[PDB]
Amino acid sequence: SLVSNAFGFLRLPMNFQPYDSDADWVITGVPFDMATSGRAGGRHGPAAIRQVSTNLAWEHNRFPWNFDMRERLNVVDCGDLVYAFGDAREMSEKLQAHAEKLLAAGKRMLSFGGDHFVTLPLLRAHAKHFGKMALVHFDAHTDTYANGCEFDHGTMFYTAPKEGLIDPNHSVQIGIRTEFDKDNGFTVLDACQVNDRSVDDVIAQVKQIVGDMPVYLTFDIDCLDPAFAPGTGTPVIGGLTSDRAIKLVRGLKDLNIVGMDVVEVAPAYDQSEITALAAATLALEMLYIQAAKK
Amino acid sequence: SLVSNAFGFLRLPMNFQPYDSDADWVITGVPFDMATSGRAGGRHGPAAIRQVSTNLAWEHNRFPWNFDMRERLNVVDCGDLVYAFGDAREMSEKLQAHAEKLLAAGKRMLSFGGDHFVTLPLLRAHAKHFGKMALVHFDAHTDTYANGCEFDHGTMFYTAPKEGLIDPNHSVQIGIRTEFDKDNGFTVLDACQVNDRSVDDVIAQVKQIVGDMPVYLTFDIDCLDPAFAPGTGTPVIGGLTSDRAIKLVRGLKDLNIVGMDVVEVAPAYDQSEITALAAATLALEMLYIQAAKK
Amino acid sequence: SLVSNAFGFLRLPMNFQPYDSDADWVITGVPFDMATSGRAGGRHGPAAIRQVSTNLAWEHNRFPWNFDMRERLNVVDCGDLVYAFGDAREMSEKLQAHAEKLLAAGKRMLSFGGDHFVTLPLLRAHAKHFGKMALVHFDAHTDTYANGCEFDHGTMFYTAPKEGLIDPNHSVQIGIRTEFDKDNGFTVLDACQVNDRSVDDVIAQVKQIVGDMPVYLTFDIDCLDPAFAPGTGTPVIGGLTSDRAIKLVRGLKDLNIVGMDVVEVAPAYDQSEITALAAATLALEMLYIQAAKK
Amino acid sequence: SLVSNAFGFLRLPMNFQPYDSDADWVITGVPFDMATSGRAGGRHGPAAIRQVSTNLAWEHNRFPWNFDMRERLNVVDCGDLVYAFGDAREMSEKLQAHAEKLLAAGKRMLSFGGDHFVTLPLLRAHAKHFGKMALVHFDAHTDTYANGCEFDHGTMFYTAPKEGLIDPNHSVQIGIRTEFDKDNGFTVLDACQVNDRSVDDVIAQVKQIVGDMPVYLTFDIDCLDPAFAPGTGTPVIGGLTSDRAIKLVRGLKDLNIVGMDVVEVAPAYDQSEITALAAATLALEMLYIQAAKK
Amino acid sequence: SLVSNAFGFLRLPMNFQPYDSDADWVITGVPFDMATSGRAGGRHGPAAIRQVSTNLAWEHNRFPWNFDMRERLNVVDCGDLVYAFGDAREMSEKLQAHAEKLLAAGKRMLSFGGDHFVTLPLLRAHAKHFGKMALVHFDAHTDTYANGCEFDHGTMFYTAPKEGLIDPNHSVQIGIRTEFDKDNGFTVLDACQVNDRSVDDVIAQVKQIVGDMPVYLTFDIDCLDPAFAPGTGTPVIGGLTSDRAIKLVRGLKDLNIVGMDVVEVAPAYDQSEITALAAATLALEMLYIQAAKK
Amino acid sequence: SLVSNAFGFLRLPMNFQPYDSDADWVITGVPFDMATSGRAGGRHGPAAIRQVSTNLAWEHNRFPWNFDMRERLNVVDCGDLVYAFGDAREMSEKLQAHAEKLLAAGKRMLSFGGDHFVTLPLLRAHAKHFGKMALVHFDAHTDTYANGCEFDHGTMFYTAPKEGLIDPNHSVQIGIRTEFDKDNGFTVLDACQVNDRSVDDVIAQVKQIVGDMPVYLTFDIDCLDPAFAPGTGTPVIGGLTSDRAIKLVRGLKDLNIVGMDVVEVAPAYDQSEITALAAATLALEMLYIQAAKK
Ligand SMILES: N=C(N)NCCCCN
Ligand SMILES: N=C(N)NCCCCN
Ligand SMILES: N=C(N)NCCCCN
Ligand SMILES: N=C(N)NCCCCN
Ligand SMILES: N=C(N)NCCCCN
Ligand SMILES: N=C(N)NCCCCN
Ligand SMILES: [Mn+2]
Ligand SMILES: [Mn+2]
Ligand SMILES: [Mn+2]
Ligand SMILES: [Mn+2]
Ligand SMILES: [Mn+2]
Ligand SMILES: [Mn+2]
Ligand SMILES: [Mn+2]
Ligand SMILES: [Mn+2]
Ligand SMILES: [Mn+2]
Ligand SMILES: [Mn+2]
Ligand SMILES: [Mn+2]
Ligand SMILES: [Mn+2]
Ligand SMILES: [Mn+2]
Ligand SMILES: [Mn+2]
Repeated sequence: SLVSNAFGFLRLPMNFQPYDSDADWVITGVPFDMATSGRAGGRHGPAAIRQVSTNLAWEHNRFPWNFDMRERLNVVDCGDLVYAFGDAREMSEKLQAHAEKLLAAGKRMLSFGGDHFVTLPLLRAHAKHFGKMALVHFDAHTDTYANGCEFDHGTMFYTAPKEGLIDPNHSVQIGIRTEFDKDNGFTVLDACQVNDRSVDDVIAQVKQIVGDMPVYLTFDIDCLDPAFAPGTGTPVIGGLTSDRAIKLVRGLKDLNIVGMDVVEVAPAYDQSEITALAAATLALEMLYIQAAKK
Repeated sequence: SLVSNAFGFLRLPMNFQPYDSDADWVITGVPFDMATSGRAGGRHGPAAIRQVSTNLAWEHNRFPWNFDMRERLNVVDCGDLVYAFGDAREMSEKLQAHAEKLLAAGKRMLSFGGDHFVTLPLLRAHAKHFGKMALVHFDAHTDTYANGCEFDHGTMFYTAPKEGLIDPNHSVQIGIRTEFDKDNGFTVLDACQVNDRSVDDVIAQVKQIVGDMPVYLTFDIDCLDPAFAPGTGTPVIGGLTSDRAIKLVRGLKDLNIVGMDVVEVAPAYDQSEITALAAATLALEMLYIQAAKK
Repeated sequence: SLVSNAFGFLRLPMNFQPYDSDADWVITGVPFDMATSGRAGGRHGPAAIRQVSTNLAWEHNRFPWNFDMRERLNVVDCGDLVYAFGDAREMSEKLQAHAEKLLAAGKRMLSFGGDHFVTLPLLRAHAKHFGKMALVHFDAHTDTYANGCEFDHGTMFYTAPKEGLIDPNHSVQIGIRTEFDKDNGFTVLDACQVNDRSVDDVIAQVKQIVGDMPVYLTFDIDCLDPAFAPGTGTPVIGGLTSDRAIKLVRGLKDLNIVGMDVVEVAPAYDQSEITALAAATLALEMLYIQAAKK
Repeated sequence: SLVSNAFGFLRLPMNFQPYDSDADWVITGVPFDMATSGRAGGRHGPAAIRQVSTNLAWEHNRFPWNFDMRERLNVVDCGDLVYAFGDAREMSEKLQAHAEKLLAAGKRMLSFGGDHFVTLPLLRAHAKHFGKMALVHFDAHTDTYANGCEFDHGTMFYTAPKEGLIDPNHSVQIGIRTEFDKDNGFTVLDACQVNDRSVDDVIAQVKQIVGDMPVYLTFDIDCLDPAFAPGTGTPVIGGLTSDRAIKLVRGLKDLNIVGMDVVEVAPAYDQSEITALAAATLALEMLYIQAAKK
Repeated sequence: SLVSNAFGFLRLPMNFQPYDSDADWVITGVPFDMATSGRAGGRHGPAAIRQVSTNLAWEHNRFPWNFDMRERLNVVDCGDLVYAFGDAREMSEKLQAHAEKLLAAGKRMLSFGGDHFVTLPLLRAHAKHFGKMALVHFDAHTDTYANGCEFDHGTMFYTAPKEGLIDPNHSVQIGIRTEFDKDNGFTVLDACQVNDRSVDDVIAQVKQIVGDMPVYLTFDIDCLDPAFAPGTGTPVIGGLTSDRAIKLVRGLKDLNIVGMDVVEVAPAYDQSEITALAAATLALEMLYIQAAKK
Repeated sequence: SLVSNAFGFLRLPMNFQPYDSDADWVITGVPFDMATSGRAGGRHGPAAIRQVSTNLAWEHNRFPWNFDMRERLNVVDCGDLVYAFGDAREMSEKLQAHAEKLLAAGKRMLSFGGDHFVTLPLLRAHAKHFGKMALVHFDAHTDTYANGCEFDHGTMFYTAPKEGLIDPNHSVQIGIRTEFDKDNGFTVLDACQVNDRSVDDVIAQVKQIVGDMPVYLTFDIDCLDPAFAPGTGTPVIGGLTSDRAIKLVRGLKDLNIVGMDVVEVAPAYDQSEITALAAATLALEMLYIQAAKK
């Protein structure tokens, strides 16, 4: 083989027909953006994450694991959703259709954004297959705005509870450091207390909030402090280090995580690919916690 | 005066109530953006142009003129349109209302984008006051797409002729170097021939196409080659130098230019403010050709 | 209102005649620079802070407060000092005159630099109205050089104690990580110990040093580690995180802070506006600790 | 189709098994680098060109052509050579093997570098299928060093004539502006005269030097002036504009060009993707001159 | 003196003939690079460190020391190794020869890379003069690859123990956060535990592993998290802060450190010189711990 | 020689005691800056030019010359003036003293700025040795301000004629594109006409203005368009290409040029070292036109 099908995330094989493949996990890129009050995310966050992820591919057993995820899980990259270039409605319809087809086939999904709005169609499809979920949500923002429209940025986790896709009472939002509503049922572990508490202390509280519910894990890269993730459309100071974030993600290993995504990487604002690298490393860690179960 | 009202473009006085002022020309910022197939323009193009324009303010008589524009014209900066943060429809309604109020009062407008879509509401208001206009359009793109919707990026100069706002047969598009429709009535002076012909030759042809019609002058900064204007959402190689562009704009002096704008400056892609500087210099040149008449 | 007077810091109203206004607090920009042994700060630090501060304006009650500062305090932005473009003497004379006029009128000041030298004229005016003050000083540098001239960079807090403007014995310098003089009366809480101690421990010591004296709060952004504040003229490694800095500023709430500034933001060295964002967030936090008293 | 095989250059279909496909032209990426006396090219030049090429894909008939290349030519992207990460010998052996297999199958090649050294293995394979070729070589450097080793950077066009792969007497080197050997048989059209002469004049001379020989076209992006192509390992001032370069490439339409490449794009030194964009546009123009024959 | 010999690191005197000088310590630059699977380091890491080090030179007694290193140690900068531009073998032969000549003369060495491969020739020369050493190694990578060739990147600390240059059983690797071999005798203090433990706790363990052996101290700047050191060829998230790193280096004061280096600064990926600044500050701290003994 | 005295511009030997050396030409760096109305130049322009100049050193006979300058001229680099870090008066006194000592010894000078103000002390020393000179001045600015003080930026060529150092009537200013005084005796060849006329036409006019007077050649890099020289404190659009500038400098070969400098390179605003590279190439061309006479 002089040229090869090893062109996707972590040099994994591409499969443009994933639904009836032998894959366990399928990576989908959704380079969807919408006009915001601040900067736009752009159309290259899936591409920047894939490109920088070659920094991680040489490790046979990614630190600190004692196995190779690739020998426990069959992971393929199906490329990008064609309708990510449509408006919020068109993108949502096609993404939910893509997701339902994969979940019905027994595949699970790691998806890369794109604006955080991509998580709402994913949650609609996941709720159909797995039932109402607990949300584990890393972000500087709660995204529970209740006064905007159905397709507005920052409203996904008002709509999701209203549609019964997630149980807010068993959901946790980690790293929040912008105005939020204390009485909507979500448990907000704000960045101030998360930076001051030990990882094990936070993880113990997350496990007790989530319980045994199926979990959708959604990681907005702007959860990280802008020193570690300058490449994002809506930065907020006082965030998490990449050390603390990856340790928190590893601590989620014993949860029943049924799907996950990483969103808001904005390459136009990245500095020496550090934001894309943090996103790729967190995404690989999400695959490792799944493979640790097998 | 220890602090002062000299905070706008070229340190000109700000006036947030311009409609009944003594101004001859009013500068308006429209930091409007929409989701595109490529990069987003962002919300700081008016701000970047204003900021860098201090490089030009120290010249009493801006080169190469033998007068000071500020002693012939009363120019104020009214800030930014509040609805530039709305969708294409909301922005258009408010911008056209703003423009009609200024033109009805006898003011004329230099406006800064923002996406090129801002020119369509401006043309609607200008046609009401001045009648059907000839368009002088600098761009790498013709923006005459006829198969998208009424608020889509790149459709403004299909809609404008259809609404009778401009006469395409007396309009000229300069710097085009992307696919265009040869039979829609616009005269396309593509960048290949514009770079090969003398300025006077091009200007003579523009004057004969435009004739004596009132002219709306719209300058997309991506008319300049990306070496001179890297800060734009839709770059295309093989463009104009800033030398040739400013010489072409100066050659328009004898036309009856009733309004003008400069659009598509994307500061997130700018390099050492050169794109914003070129936009500010072209905008100042547009004021000079007006003041040269007085 | 199609265009509006909401063009300043945090989109607050501009008022170019603040002295007899209804404002409680007035923001002044001083884009003053001087030749240094290292990099120059430039003339856009006030502008970069204002521009990025729109990221904070959408929060009605800025996290983590349970009120809106804008509903307790009348804050206006008076623009920039005209003489910030003069030499150190000319700038100082005009800034002190500006400040005395505001303080005599019962206004208080949040000022943005510009070089740290701007704090000396501010302290001269503040001492006249409030009496000798305790200085709370965040910096990597003590700025107590005693062998340079009266207008040299880095000498302000040798001159201030000599002129009786501050009491060094009740002043504290936080984040210092460059050579300093242990016996000049200032209490130096160096970055090594500040990074190792709890916030509450540091705050308790600051309160006991300062006591009940009126406090001038001056924040050099290079107090933050260059990972969080690369945009500064004189970076030093081993600094504070933005998390720790904002927590320290919040802990100053119960002090009698009569005036404050944020200096040394150098946009030419900024990376994705993170330094300007940290400066804008710290400045907003200073307004919140004032509004928390009302 | 919710996800698709449209992930390569210009969103063309990927085919990891191109040798027995229906393709007419096959794109291969060779992200090969070697230690140099100056900067290294890196491993992302194929990826940066592919990514930015989406700016060109929306044009059905790319300006200024009156047809769609994609409706005359079947072009696929086979990804990257696996051995581009080996040393100069390992890469050369695998690339020549890849190329021979494609040419023997009747495919033709557009290849992207990577260091310019990639052209030597390509020429070895092309000479086998097409016979000794005339080289049309755009570069600031002649790459005819005769005193280094067989795998050294900058020696390819000493070795190629010695191995009988090209006829130097019918080869032309365009844009040269570094020390060269006047008596080695190549015709050097240096950047000084190329910038001063008309395109048609240069093209007429190229046609007479090349005659009817089969042509290998190799474009080092550092032929362009660093204002247009800052993203390259070995910049030299006084180069070609992208306007002149694309016009020169279009003028080669009537030559018998049997293979072509674009090399030396160094994304770590690129500014707002302008170098990658120029490389992608030149590469698309090379496909258009081929499709213009059909 | 109108011009002066104060052109090297920290403005120290240059001496191009250091071997028979009065120097105690000699700084050597080795701008050596080799083709890697990731980015290349480049040829300006010695130059970038020297340039930014002027930020530290103004401190007479560098914080937090109570003496001036320059009054206890005679330090000169001998410039760069001429053969750093050769291949791994040529560079190694000349560097080891340079080092042996200095050590035989009673000088000690602070060296700047360049790729980490430069440490292997340095260790060969140091073992000859000081005997088998304990290695104190800061890195995200263990560089103990045992399946590559003798001159490959990342193999130095497989070869060194095999040649008896270091005792792996008394060596410690700090900050590791990539796949490593647990049973090769090195003690790996990975970044996860180093970030969670106190500095004194880590230092106590290092002292007990190293004992009284002579120590070679080698600092790969990619030990720091990419937020603090973006300018490096092989970044890995979850690293050390510059605060923790400098505190760890200061804690090594009581060890018998016979030579030291700082490697992998890649200026092409640096952001506002922060990586070069951290490297220069760590290097100055290494000189201070030596001067603290005198 | 394992390390070497080849650390200066073009890897030429450093000589910190140049006055009694065997040098014909001596390079001096003057990293002098002063507070301006725009950006500051900084303190690294000499260093950035030296660093990038290694791109030119490998050419034995620099293109397009048929000799090696280094075999006709003995050129050394004496480093930087120690007082460049003082104020305009202190710097001027020391620079003029440095220059007088070199010129009295029969050396000639190529100097690198630093602010353009450095040329005034150089002209004072040159007039003493060579007599009143003709100035050949490349710039976007005339620097003839007559209403500022004796040490202000932009006043040098008001003061120089007043002190009889240059004859304005035989001096020419090339590339001017900012407000200038038409009646002060200088001949202004503005960038508009210089870009439109042939090089030979401009050179013929320069030769006739200058005649046989001794010439001081001073090149402000902001003569180049900001696309080619973004790294400068005072950019102005519509400038010269680097092709045209180097051709103009080569055409000055037959003039009696007694000294020369290159100023205003501001590395903080440079993009991929292109401005420093253009400055280094122009400086090398100035040495070649001198060596062409021998
Ligand atoms: N939350 C954000 N990401 N941006 C600000 C928009 C305001 C929330 N409706
Ligand atoms: N024309 C542009 N600016 N972008 C590409 C969109 C395609 C035109 N409808
Ligand atoms: N302290 C600084 N900000 N810079 C260094 C100048 C030396 C103190 N006189
Ligand atoms: N030619 C280059 N690309 N670099 C300089 C190396 C010297 C030629 N042997
Ligand atoms: N370890 C590195 N620095 N890079 C990856 C190469 C793989 C180790 N042989
Ligand atoms: N000319 C400049 N370089 N800057 C503007 C200052 C105004 C001239 N006195
Ligand atoms: Mn979010
Ligand atoms: Mn968010
Ligand atoms: Mn347009
Ligand atoms: Mn356009
Ligand atoms: Mn300070
Ligand atoms: Mn400071
Ligand atoms: Mn080449
Ligand atoms: Mn080349
Ligand atoms: Mn840049
Ligand atoms: Mn290493
Ligand atoms: Mn490493
Ligand atoms: Mn950057
Ligand atoms: Mn000048
Ligand atoms: Mn100038």
